[PDB]
Amino acid sequence: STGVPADGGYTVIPELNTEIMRMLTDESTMRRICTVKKISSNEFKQLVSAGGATVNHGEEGKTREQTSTPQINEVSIKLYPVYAYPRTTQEIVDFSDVDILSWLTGEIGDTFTETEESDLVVGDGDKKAKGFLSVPRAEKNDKERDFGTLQVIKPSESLAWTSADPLIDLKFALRKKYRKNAVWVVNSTTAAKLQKVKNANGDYIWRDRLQAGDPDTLLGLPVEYLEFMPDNVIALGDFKRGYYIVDHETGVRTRPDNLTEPGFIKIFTQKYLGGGVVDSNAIKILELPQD
Amino acid sequence: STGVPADGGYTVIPELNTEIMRMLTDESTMRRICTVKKISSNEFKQLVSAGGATVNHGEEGKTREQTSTPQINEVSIKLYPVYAYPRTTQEIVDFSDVDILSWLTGEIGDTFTETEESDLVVGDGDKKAKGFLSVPRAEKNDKERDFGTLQVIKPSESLAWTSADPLIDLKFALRKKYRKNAVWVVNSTTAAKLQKVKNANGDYIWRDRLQAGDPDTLLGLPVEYLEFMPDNVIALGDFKRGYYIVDHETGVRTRPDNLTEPGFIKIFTQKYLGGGVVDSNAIKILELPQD
Amino acid sequence: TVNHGEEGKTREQTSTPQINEVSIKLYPVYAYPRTTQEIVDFSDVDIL
Amino acid sequence: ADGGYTVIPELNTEIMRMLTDESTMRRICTVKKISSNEFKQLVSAGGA
Repeated sequence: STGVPADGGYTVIPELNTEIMRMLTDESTMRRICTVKKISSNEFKQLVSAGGATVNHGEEGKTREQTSTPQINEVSIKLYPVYAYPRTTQEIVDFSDVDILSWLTGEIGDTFTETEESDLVVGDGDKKAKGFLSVPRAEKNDKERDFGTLQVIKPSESLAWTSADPLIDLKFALRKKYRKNAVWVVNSTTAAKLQKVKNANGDYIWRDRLQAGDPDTLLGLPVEYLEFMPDNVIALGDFKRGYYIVDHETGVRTRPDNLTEPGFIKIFTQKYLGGGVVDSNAIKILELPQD
Repeated sequence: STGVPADGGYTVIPELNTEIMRMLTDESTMRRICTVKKISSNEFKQLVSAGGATVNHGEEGKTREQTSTPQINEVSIKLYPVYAYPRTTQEIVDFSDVDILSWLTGEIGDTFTETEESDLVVGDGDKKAKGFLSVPRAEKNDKERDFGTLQVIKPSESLAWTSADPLIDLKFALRKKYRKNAVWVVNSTTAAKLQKVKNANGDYIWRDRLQAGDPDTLLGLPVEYLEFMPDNVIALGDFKRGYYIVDHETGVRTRPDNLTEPGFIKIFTQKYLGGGVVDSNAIKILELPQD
Repeated sequence: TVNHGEEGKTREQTSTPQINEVSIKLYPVYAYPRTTQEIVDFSDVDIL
Repeated sequence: ADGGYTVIPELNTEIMRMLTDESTMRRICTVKKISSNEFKQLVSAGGA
């Protein structure tokens, strides 16, 4: 029996699945909702015209006066090296059936996706991608607010977690231009807190109004959750326009660096991540008081 | 008339439908929601990387420090013989129009599906598949909780059967990684109790919000019910990743064993069932107090 | 049923599943309307 | 933990069998291939 090792138990080898299960794998929602511009430079300058172009509605037989020429703004999204430098022993890389080189590159790529969802959201911008939350916020409309700052809605705790008013405010803070292809961005804990909001009567506001085949939505817009957001913080926008993820044209470049310290192979797999707010009017932030 | 046996009543034979109706037949929801890995071994080792890979967000002109190499975990899913050994009389197997060999193999296959839904859920693991419920549970988040243990949510009886808070907690305990292809797992009695939850006002929380063509869902995710769950226990996860059903490469192997005791044919039809939690972060358990 | 046998244990007898009989008997459901031959002949809408 | 489970031990399929002692007796002694249970060799016991 297999229970006794000596009685034919050593013969039975455990069939190790050669494909290691990468627990932390996820399709990068940042790279899907936001545009990806492969570039070859340290800094990427997208030109974002603020506006100001006007018409005077001229009459038949009136001198056509000068109209104001529209303005342009600079968004200087600088790329920075996001890297991981694990020093695997050459022993494992040789003594293996599950391919440690490919497995570790996959793990570090998943780590890159995680740190993209971290830097492109919360990332302060200190030699890394400046997340839209780290971008300074201003509670003003698109006409009054300065460019490069996001409209933030900050209601009181009363109507914050009791009613849909903050989220409706967040939805219609966006213009139709962005609401056509907008998407919600909520933390999982903040999402749970949102689904639990109950008015003075007691009924839920967001009454799980979905079908089986429906993707998770909120006020008629899809919700791509980002796990690295701070608690009780929400975002919403046309992140295709709203945010630029500037990857370098080389992308992930995994030199194994086997000669630096023999007996060890050190996968470097550095990538150049950049991120920035583009069309600051295309993303809206909603801060909610902590319960 | 047919009423009197002698007056042409013996001529009328009852047309026995040669296809026996197997009452207990059901498409195995376990084998569909969970992955099936046909294997040739006593033990199946899937490698489940816990994580821990990090990046330091290096600057331009800074020495690139060492990052922590990610970890791997072992899930030792051992296969065990699940069998049934019915001793049919050779008399019936010969004296029959409905094929008793095929009918009995179908009945024992349905029994195997039932005992899969039992072992892969509640099964303690004593020389059988260890169900995800029998796997030890811990009320902690994915970061703090030990691997190989499932996040269990245990609210008080007040908000358990009055509000959707436990189920929303269960939904967003999963990460987006799993919520993309997640599925609910509820007992039929527990499902009925869930559909009956009514807040302090009296209105139902889950207001049968479905269409005719919609599969039964809950918080925007499908619900594949398992009948062998304990009362007032719920599960939810990406069971493709969350649970591994390790069948042996031979599968069901039905030797009829006609020589062991003549006058009797003893279908053995043993299979090697194994089951285990894989990505303990991909399944979430919700315990609710008994009413 | 299954006994969930171990490695190195005698495989005990499991209970053979049962069968039930549902004797669905057919019976004559009929209607015997006596239409006049007059209408069946004198008609444009086909009475038959 | 960190890549040690990765290392499967390469177990050899063909098990080496203990080398037995060359079947000495049936080389030495005379071997008979009978179709019965008994072989009965009549021998001269002397006494003449």
